[PDB]
Amino acid sequence: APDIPLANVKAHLTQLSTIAANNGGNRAHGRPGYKASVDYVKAKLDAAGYTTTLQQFTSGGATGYNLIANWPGGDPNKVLMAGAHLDSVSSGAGINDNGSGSAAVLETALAVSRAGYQPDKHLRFAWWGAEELGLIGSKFYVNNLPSADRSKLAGYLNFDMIGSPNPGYFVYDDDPVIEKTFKNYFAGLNVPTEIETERSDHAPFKNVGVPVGGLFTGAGYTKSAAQAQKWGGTAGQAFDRCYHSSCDSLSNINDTALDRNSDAAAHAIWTLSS
Ligand SMILES: N[C@H](Cc1ccccc1)C(=O)O
Ligand SMILES: N[C@H](Cc1ccccc1)C(=O)O
Ligand SMILES: [Ca+2]
Ligand SMILES: [Zn+2]
Ligand SMILES: [Zn+2]
Repeated sequence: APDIPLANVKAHLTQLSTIAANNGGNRAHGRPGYKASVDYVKAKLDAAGYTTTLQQFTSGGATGYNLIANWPGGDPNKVLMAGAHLDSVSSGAGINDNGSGSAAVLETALAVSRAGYQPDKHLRFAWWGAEELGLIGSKFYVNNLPSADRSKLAGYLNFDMIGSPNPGYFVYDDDPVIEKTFKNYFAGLNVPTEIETERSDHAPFKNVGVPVGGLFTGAGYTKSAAQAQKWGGTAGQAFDRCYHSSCDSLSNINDTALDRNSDAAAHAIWTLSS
C-alpha cells in the first residue's frame, strides 16, 4: 500500500472546517453543512474516476444522504467496503468525530486512483449520513442492499474517530483476518494496540454477518495510567476532550494518530483486496 500523506488528510479536514463555519457551525443531518460536506467529497472522487452514487433517505422529516463510491473493476462477487460517517452533531464541526475517518477514507480512495491500483476485489467506499441520529444512513444502506449483494461483501472496514487529541490505538476485535491486518501494520511501527471496547456504522453490517473491523482512537472515556505509559498523552483525561463539542475543531486532532491510522487504513484496504 502507499503511505497516505498526512498533509492531504489535514487539507480535507480544513475544507470540512470551513464548510462548518460557512453553514451555521456544524455538518449535521438535515442542515446545509452536511450536504456541502457530501458535495466536497463527491467532487474529489468524481475527479479521480470513481462511479459515485447519492443514496437519499428521510429521517426526522429531513433529507439525508449516503455517498457511495465504486472503483470500477475487480471481482463483482468479492467486494471490499470501507467507510466513515460524514455527519457531525449540531454543536460543532465534528473534525475528529468524524472528519478524521471521513478524510482518511477519502484520501485512501484518492490514493487508489493515484497508484493505478487494480484490486482483485471490487472496492467500494462510503460516507454515511445521520450516524449521530442512530446509525440511520448505514442502517438504510444495509437495509436496502439486496441479500445477493450482501453476500458479495468480503468485509466492511469502519473509521470513526481516528485523530483523537489524547489518543489510544484501538483495533476492533471482530473478524479475525481484518483485525490481524490492522494489528500487523501497528506491529511494524512498534506501536501497541488494544481491543476496542469503548456503536458506529459497522454495526448494521456486522449484524447481518458481513465481516467487519476498524480503527478508533478513543472518545469520552478516560485514558488510564497504563495507556498513557504505552502511548503518551495524559492519564486521567478523556481521549477526546472535545467529543461532541463545539471545540471539535481543527485543533482537536493528534497528527501522529491521524497519520498512523490513515496509513493503517490503506495498508488494510490493499491487503484485504488482493
Ligand atoms: N459512537 C461514535 C463514536 C465511536 C466510534 C467507534 C467506537 C466507539 C465510539 C460517535 O459518537 O460518532
Ligand atoms: N495537531 C496537534 C497540534 C496542534 C494543536 C492545536 C492547534 C494546532 C496544532 C498535534 O498533532 O499535536
Ligand atoms: Ca502517512
Ligand atoms: Zn463518530
Ligand atoms: Zn459522534
